[PDB]
Amino acid sequence: RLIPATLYPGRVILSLDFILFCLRLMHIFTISKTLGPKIIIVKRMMKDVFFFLFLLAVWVVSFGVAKQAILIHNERRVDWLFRGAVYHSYLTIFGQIPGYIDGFPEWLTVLLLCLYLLFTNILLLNLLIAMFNYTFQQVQEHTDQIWKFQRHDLIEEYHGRPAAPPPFILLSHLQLFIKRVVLKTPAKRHKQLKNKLEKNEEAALLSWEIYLKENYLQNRQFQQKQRPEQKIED
Amino acid sequence: FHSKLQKVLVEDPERPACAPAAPRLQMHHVAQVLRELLGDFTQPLYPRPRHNDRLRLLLPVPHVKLNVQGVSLRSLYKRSSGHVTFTMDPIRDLLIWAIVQNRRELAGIIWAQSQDCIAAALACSKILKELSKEEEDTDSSEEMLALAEEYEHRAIGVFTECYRKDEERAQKLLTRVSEAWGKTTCLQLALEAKDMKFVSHGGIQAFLTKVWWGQLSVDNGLWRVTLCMLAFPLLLTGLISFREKRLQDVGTPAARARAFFTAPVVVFHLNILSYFAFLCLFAYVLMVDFQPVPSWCECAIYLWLFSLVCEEMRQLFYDPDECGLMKKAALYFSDFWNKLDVGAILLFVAGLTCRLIPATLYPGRVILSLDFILFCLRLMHIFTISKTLGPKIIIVKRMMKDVFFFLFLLAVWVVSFGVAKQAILIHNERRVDWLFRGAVYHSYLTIFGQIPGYIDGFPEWLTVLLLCLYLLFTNILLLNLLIAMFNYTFQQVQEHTDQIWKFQRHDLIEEYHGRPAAPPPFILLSHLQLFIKRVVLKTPAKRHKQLKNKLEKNEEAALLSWEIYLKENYLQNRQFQQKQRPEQKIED
Amino acid sequence: DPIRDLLIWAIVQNRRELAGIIWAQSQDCIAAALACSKILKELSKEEEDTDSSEEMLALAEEYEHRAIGVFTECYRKDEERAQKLLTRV
Repeated sequence: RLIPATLYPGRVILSLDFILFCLRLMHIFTISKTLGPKIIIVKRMMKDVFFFLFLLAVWVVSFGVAKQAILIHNERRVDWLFRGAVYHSYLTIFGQIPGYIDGFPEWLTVLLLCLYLLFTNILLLNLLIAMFNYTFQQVQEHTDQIWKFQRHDLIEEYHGRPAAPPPFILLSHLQLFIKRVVLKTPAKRHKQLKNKLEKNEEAALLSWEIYLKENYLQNRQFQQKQRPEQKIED
Repeated sequence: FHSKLQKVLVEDPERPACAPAAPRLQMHHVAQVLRELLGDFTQPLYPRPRHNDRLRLLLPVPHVKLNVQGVSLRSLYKRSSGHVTFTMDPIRDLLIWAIVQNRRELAGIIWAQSQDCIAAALACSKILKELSKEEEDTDSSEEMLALAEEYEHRAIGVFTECYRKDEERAQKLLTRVSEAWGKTTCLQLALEAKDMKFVSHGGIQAFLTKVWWGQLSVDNGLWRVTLCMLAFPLLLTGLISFREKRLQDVGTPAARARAFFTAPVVVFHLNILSYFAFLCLFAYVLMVDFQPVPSWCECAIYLWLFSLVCEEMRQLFYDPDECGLMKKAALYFSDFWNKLDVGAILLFVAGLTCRLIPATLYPGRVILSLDFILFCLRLMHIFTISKTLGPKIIIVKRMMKDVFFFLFLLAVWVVSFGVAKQAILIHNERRVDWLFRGAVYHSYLTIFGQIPGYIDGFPEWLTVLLLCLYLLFTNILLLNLLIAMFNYTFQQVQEHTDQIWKFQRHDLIEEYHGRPAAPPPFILLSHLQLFIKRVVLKTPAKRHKQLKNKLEKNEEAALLSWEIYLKENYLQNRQFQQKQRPEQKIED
Repeated sequence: DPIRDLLIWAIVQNRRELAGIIWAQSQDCIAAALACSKILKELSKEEEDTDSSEEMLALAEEYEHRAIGVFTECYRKDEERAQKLLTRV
């Protein structure tokens, strides 16, 4: 953008930069039980996303070239010859098919279009259904509780954050900026757990969970004594 | 197998092959039936040669003065040979004797004194499969196979303990010298012993991830090495660390480059990406160079396949038998994948003849275009390399024929509506071989989005009804129930398809451990390297670019004591955990 | 602390039974269970190469299991007191 001769690059680069902030948002928006663990799931696909890219997209090529091979097409110009050979191929997968243009070589055109879409819409989609259901059911007893683990990070961050909105968060920025010039030490406040406990009130507790500890271990060895295989070997 | 001792008695009977009288069995008779029981390997296992020819000993053939089979090296000839005893192994020969009489308990006991305790466990299980393969017909073949499984299970356990302690010593123990059962150091035994259990267990594919990733490193993935192909000056920086660089042995650019060259990972991508560019060349010779004359680019498509069929010749003649031409060729023909590669060659020839005839340039325009699609399926056969990729192509091994079944299921069911759609509406678009277009071509295109709704449209309610009626049978039954036919098939054979891919992954590893470091552009230099070597050395015994591990007797002794200690240690622990099964504590 | 220092001494010599016994006299009984399990992972993380790293990690799991149980009983009785017990000085 600083170079006026490259305004179109400045038109496109920031547009692509828009898409990085929303994925960062899903990193931040991993907050809800219906949302969080299922983004812990996509932690398993971010690299698997790329694997299925060069799986499905490279397999797109084996038909994108073959579709225009037999039919006589003549739509071409500099860098739009690519359009009439490749762009009009993937658009046919999801609905935009120039049937009045792509149409003796008709039976083979029907055969190949029937042949190839069975390999995508059945194998690479419907068997991908199988590659997804079991992966959901296998690591769910991890992805739920490990999200219970990583949910804390946002909780400390907002337990390590002032109450000023980003419009006004510069005021909180300058609040410590004017505080470091009069207090040159990072020991002003620990906006954190910082729980103070007295010795005596902790004593009335400590006796209690030691009572609870030997109580619970008595019950724990009791339930261990309830395992019938000791009553087999006794 | 006793009946097989009778057959081998008559395989070389008294008169024709063992000219003296011979209705009584011998020990080289057992050796020559172990010849067929296991593979084409080095099988000492006995003093087979004429020093101890155990094939003709009933008529008074004289002493060593003949040495054609005369056996008097140890003592005098008294219809015997003397103390020419085991010479290799007392106890695991007893192990063969226990299992050939269907004595399972005795074999289990005498395994505890066997010297091998790993390769014996694989080899015996293979022989057990051979016994079930040949003839049992009930009541023992199932339990031969199952007891072969539990010997393989003891092989699992002995590896489990020996890999735990001194894993580097264990991985070099997987490589023995051609001494005990000759070659097949408990790895090539696992090939014909069908061990998708043993090879898919802990450190096996880890060491196989050491021969793959041959010497350099194992940690780095495919993200920063793909930058190492193109950025030639980059390897000198601290981006990736060699094992040479692990000890800072990188002081020579030639060493840093050639050790990189000889790595099977690098030989892989050099053969893959250069061939991948060859597909781009084959597309370019038809996109722009679709000309009836040999241009500067048209001539480049000639001998690339000639540069690769010599590698296929190297596969044909690397270490086969010296007699078999349609004997090892049956191994190639045993797989339909190889016939698919043959079809890839023959379609090129079919389009070559059509191109050679100028009147059939359009056939030459279409046949090679269809031949393009065979190379990419062959690529997926080769590109079965990754854990997210490999086992799921082992899955499509279940669909390649199921692909065809769902072809003539879905496509023939396409017909029951393609004809019915044009039956009622009045259509008039027709000409020679385009009448088919307006009746059939404009039918399947309507399934996936291209619908001439302004053309296909009193007969409107019926048109809505039939289009609603039929698509429920495809998009629901034949797609959504096919979802059910896929999920369970994924979940049922996954405990096979993963480990059997752990099995078949080795084939690429031997092929790139049986490949030079020259790229296919320069692989003709390596072709001529052996072409000029066969005119000065007329023998296939120059190099065995393979495992070929040499082991000294004494250093192997300091090992052998150790895994026998580990064997009785582990079997003590194994019977200990068996003693931990509470049902004995029920019946005690 | 007398006893949970003995707890460190029991686990640094790969004495699992003794550590389990002396846990019953430990003053901490919650943070000791977490901290010791972490040290056990440290021992498996650094070097064991067989026969103990798996069982160091697994026995770290059962100390974490005792941490599960002691929380289970202490959260049941006086859950507000328990939640302030999760904050020590």
